[PDB]
Amino acid sequence: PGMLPWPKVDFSKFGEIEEVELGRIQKISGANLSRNWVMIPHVTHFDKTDITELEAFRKQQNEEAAKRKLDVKITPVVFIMKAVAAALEQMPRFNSSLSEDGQRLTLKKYINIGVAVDTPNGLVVPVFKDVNKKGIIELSRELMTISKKARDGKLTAGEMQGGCFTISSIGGLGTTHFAPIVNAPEVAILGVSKSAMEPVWNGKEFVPRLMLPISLSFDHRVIDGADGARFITIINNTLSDIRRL
Amino acid sequence: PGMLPWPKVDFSKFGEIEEVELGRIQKISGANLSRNWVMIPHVTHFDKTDITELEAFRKQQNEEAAKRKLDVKITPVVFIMKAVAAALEQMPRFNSSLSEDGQRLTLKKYINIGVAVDTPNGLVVPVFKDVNKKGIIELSRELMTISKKARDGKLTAGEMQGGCFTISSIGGLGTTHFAPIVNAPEVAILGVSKSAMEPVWNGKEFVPRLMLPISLSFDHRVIDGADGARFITIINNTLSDIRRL
Amino acid sequence: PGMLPWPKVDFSKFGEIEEVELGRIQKISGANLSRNWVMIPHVTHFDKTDITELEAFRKQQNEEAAKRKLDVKITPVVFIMKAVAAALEQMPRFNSSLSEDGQRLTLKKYINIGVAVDTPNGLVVPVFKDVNKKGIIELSRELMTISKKARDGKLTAGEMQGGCFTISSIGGLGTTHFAPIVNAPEVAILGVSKSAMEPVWNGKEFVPRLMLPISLSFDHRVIDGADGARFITIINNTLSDIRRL
Repeated sequence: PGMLPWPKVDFSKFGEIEEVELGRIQKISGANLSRNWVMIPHVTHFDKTDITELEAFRKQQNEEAAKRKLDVKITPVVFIMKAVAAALEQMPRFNSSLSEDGQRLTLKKYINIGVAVDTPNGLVVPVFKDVNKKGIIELSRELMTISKKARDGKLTAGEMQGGCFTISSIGGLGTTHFAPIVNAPEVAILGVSKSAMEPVWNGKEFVPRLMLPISLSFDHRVIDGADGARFITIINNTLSDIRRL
Repeated sequence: PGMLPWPKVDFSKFGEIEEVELGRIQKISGANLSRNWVMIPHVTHFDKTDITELEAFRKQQNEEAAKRKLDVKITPVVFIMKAVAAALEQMPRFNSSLSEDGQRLTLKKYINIGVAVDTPNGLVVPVFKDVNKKGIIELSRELMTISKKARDGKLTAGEMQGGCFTISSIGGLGTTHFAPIVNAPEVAILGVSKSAMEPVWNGKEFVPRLMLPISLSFDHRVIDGADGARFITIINNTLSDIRRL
Repeated sequence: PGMLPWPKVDFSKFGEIEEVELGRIQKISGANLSRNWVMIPHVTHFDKTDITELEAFRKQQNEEAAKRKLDVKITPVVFIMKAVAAALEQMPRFNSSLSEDGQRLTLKKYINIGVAVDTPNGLVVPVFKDVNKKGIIELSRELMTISKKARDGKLTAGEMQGGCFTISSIGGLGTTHFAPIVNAPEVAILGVSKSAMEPVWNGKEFVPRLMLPISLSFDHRVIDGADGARFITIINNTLSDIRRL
């Protein structure tokens, strides 16, 4: 059966209205999203990762970077970048793009990661190159400089190209979890919500642990439920074990 | 390329079957859902609101009205309506409708909220007008009257029109969270699941708090992840903080 | 409004790539998933079930079976199949298939449940017949036999036919919840994620209980949000109360 038309409602019948045009950016984003939504069968996995010791390590490295006057503040998302990059090395089918006809998968041998950054004009997604080959200090410096560029609205078209995977960390603003949409032509996206201290069973008692909620949405034409579970688990375990750089 | 047709299966070869036609209302709603699903890219945010003090206030107020013979029962969802109405005031992009070509956004000044009400014929969505201009007692009287009209199956078409936003509260029947579908031409819907006592860290120890799980699905063509996080946080904090009316 | 086409990106400008043709099985699977995603408006419910006593009962029964030389190991998923089968008996609208034009619902009087099993070629879903009429021991035998057959790539066409409902349990690989896609022409699917010991309020304190997270995705044209909650609640209550077989 044919599709019903979009509702044609005279909203003025119910009170005052103001009809505004969207910005070109929002029109471009909306068009891309409408395409991706129908072409990409979405599955979303949820998980929680223990970052108690990572956070202690981050604070340690932040004082030791200040003593050396290195001018760098390590933020949690840099660790997530490296964990995602290491996971893309272990399961390379997540580092891929599916052709339009669904018949051919392009496996990428480079690892670039887009990171959503909030601006006075909304979230934009700069792409960072060779994340798997860069350290925490270097990536923190790039993120600071480019996020500044984003807030000042002078981001370059080139600086948003070449992504293999997107991270969208919104926990500084809220949510305990969320289910993002895949940023085509990538096949997966990681959402990050607000960490919370939770009682966690150690086998004999509950102890307080800083738990970070993460989510993974993915193109189900490429990734099945089992591999999605393997992938998010690798990111979980990697983040809960990282204590170098 | 072209979509695979719907599966054709002779179900009678596995056992007894009975083919029934969908009701008149289910056919219309099913046609709307098919349209809304493919043209609205959904993101769903999850959150949990501390309603410990609010529930104590509600019961106290229900006692006050009882021992003064006011014949009004304050249910939790009326507080949710007021918090949503305050959020729609503070973030008016959520109180809007997108045109069918996705080019222009109608910002509504009035605030009417549809509230899912369960009936022997399933969930229906009566619409309550001027929620931002009505108190808790008045809205509770309206809810009592309309829910009976709904449960008795007497709702007119007018009583279901003009919605700006929908609340679907199913926690009385179960779920710890869920991801509802947006009710076009609205751009967001709040889901409400079953509250539970949870241990909540206060900086030194876990204390029991009554936490209410809520969810927000929204039209990603209109709302990005950052604004969705701001919005569900406003609903969260506003709801938790109510001590009046 | 015309749909924007798939992005045309020269990925070789960012680094080395390898283009691989999908296998036939993977092509068909994607085609089936692409159709299901656009024609089924998905809602997903989440829940957690207390399996503390069920697990001690399964462990006790697996010990009795070995001590009685019954030579059968009982896995958690057979209990879930029977709980789903009982839910399908109690809410027969979930045991159904919607017609291609969305106008007519085929109610099924037989109860067959597909169970996702991992293979060298990914998850596949053999179908088990008359789950509501089979005991726990008998279903475990079929599960063991057919799971090995699936891993060997030896499933017959008949062993995949007749499904009424799918259970997809990925908790041995990770996730705390997930949102599966409905396996058309069925109307719902249950996802099962990793169990965890959690603090559960008993009225005056928190006690550790083994909580199993489950999720229910369903065709919203058939099932409304309230019936979805009733259904996941029945599975929850039945699974958390089983002490026989």
